[PDB]
Amino acid sequence: GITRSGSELITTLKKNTDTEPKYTTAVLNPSEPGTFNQLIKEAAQYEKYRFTSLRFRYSPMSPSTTGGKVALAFDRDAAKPPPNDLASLYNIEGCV
Amino acid sequence: GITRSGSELITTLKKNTDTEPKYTTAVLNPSEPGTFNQLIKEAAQYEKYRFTSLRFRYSPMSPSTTGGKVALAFDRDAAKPPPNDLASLYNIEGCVSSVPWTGFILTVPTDSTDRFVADGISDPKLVDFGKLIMATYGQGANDAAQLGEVRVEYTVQLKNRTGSTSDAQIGDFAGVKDGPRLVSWSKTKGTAGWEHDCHFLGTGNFSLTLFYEKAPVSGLENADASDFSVLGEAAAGSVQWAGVKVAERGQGVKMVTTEEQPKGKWQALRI
Amino acid sequence: TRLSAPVALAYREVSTQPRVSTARDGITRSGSELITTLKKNTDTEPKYTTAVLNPSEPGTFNQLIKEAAQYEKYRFTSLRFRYSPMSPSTTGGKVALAFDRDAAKPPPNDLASLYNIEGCVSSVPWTGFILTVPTDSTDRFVADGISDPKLVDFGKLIMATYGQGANDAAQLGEVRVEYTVQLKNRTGSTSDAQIGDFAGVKDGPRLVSWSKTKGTAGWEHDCHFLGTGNFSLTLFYEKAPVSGLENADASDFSVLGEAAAGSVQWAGVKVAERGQGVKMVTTEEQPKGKWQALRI
Amino acid sequence: TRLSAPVALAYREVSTQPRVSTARDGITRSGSELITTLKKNTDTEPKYTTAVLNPSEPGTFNQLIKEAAQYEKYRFTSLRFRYSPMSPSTTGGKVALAFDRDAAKPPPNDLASLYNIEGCVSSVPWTGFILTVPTDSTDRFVADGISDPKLVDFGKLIMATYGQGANDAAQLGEVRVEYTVQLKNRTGSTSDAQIGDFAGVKDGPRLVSWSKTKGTAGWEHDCHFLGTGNFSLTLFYEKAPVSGLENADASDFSVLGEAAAGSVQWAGVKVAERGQGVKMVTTEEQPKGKWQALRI
Repeated sequence: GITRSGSELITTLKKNTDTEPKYTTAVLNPSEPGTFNQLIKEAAQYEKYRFTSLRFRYSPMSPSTTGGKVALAFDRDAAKPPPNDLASLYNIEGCV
Repeated sequence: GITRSGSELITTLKKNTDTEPKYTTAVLNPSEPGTFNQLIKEAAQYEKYRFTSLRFRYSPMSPSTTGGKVALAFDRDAAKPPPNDLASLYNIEGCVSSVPWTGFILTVPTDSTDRFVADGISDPKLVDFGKLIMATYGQGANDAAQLGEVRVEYTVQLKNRTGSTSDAQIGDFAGVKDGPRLVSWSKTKGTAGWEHDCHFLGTGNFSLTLFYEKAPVSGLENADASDFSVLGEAAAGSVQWAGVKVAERGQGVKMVTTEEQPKGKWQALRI
Repeated sequence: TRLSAPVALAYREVSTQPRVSTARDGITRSGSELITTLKKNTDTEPKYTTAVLNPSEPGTFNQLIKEAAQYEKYRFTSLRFRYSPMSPSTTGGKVALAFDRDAAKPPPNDLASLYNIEGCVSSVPWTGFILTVPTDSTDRFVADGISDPKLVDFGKLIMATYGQGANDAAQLGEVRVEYTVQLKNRTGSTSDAQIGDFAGVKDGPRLVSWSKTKGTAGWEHDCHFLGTGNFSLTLFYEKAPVSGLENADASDFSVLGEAAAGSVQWAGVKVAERGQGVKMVTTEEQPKGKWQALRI
Repeated sequence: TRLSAPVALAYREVSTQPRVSTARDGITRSGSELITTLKKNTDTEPKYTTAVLNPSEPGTFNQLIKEAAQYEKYRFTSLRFRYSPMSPSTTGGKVALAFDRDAAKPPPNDLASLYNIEGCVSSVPWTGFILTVPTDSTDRFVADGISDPKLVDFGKLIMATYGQGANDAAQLGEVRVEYTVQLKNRTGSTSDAQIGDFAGVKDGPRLVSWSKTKGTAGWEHDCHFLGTGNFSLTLFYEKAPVSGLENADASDFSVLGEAAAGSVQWAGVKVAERGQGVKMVTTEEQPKGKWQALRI
């Protein structure tokens, strides 16, 4: 048994001129290179996990004169394709 | 902060058929590849530690008809060289010895001070918690090849946190080296020319990649490694990729250039 | 009735903690040390290995030597030797421990005489036994130079092995002292580095024992080391010798120096078994010079 | 009211008995030692004499060094220095004792700074005073080689004298330690003979401190001896030096050897006051060789 806490960096979002959302997903498993860059090394030594706590912080980097929007949502199914319209995106529980 | 108890295999002691006892040491630091094979990965991401509980175990592997003895002592000064005579070893505090065919334990009292995870260039008296001394002596020619295995059952408290240290030890021929201390090079002039040979401080399957700016005298060659297989091509401006299996510390490979400090680059990994 | 025989016996040895204390006249130190490991002897007659019982004796004591350098007299209030087997139960021969109260008399020459010594115990190599020697109430001077061993030394332990087969364990066991000494008086701390010339002068702990032997090339002086460990030996020749320092039967001998008039050598000898040493050759019996043994 | 002034004060000093005892982790040794005797200084500015507080320091401790050679860590549970006057009441000037918790910082340069040190006591040369230094609960490694003094040394005592007249007592007093150390851990007895090359390597008790200084003839290496007593110094030159060993400011210096490639010298230096030493000259900065200091 072991309990660890961390704060990784998933990715940096990019501008999208088109008014339709452009999605970029990130599967949430400890042994996922796309999501975790440091937890993978210690997850390779274990074969089970349980996320006691979990949060996703968006830290702005753009000037104050940039429009558009940025949305973070959590889909409890890791195989479902990302939604195809804004309404479906906002229907996801907890989307902010 | 993170507490990580566990148990790991340091090495397996081997027959000492000669008369002088043989001493093998393993510095007790979480970043030492000689003693740790799994806690090193976790300690790469932390820059402080404290051994809440430490203890060593000897598991027999030899027949019941094996002579000689094996000893296990802990020295709190990681800088001191290994003892020179058996009496001094047996004078160390808490030194436990027994016949090879029976197992024993050695509990190490631990203090409540924090030390920086080793970087390889700092004073051992400042970073390391101590070292372990394993002695084997008094074995005849009819004894088994292997006597037993030494293991460490610990409980460490890694503190703070930082950027993960590189898993591969990149370096440069006769120059700078970065990453975990997996290998160490040495040079000795010879008939053909300057001979550069590396020694693997850890035990396991490695992967050594090399790059020659100028054509060397000879390519990678087994020196005393258990297994070996090169898949490159020695030549000017080429790279040689090799896989070396190490059973005991100090085994490695070699090369020849005839030019001291040749221009190139090497990479070591524990696959 | 029935009495079984194991394949082997395992003794667990843990380094205990010395018990030091202060008395009216001095201190009373108790502890345990390791003398040596007995080796196989595939011959009927015994082969001996001696260890003089006296604090400040590097061969016998390793830690009590330092604590006895600050004191002048001693009295072994209780000492006792123990044997730990490390050989299977299929090893023949025997192991004998005896305590000779005269520290100069050479070990006996035949097995019959070895058993006449009072208190001589013995047993099979694969079992442990203890030899406890009665002590007395006489104070003796800690060894400091060339003096009669009858006057300073308390005694001498004798360890013998014999009767082992050809295909037997290389080493049979190891002896271990268990003393309780009474150090008395006090003095300025004394250095530990035997120093003396070739005319029979010695000043310090007994680390070396020279021995002349006439030869065709010249008188050969053999520097036998009583202990086992790493030593250094500086020599100063007043007259040019036949040869410098050479490795006689020791292990890992290295010398930095030259042989000539007024020259000085410096040999880092290393000893794996008590008795090994180096040698030198000169044309002059009892040559003029100096030497200095140290435990480095 | 009235307060008389004697012609002189007599302190009776009797060598007490060290109190050794055994604890769970090690031993607890109490005792008293003599550091040095202060000398007259007929100048307004101070003249300093330092003594590093650490067991296995030959300059400071004479008997605790031997008892600390068997142990690895220490903790001064209680230490305190005392001053015994041996000068009449007609001597001017002053005597100052201070304890610098940093063992590498050089002694101050002016009297004003000397009095800013915490705990700095002082008095007239003809009366006795005690400086008691608060201790802590941190274990430190007994000195074993070249290491940062911040990490191993507990501190450094500083003794200063100044303001004495021309026709005053030659020596004013003498300092005396009174410690209670807690030695812990344990290890095979370590030899007492500093050994190291000229590249900055040292292994053993701090008996010597080399110091380069560029000169017209070549780089001069001065072998300053931190203690006071009889020493021996073996040197090995790999390359022929400009000159061998010469007496710089010590007393009774004698050397048996020659200066040349591969040659070895052997100097029995004698020191009457801490800091005296010998010297040698070479044309190569950081020369290749070895040296070995010993207390013989």
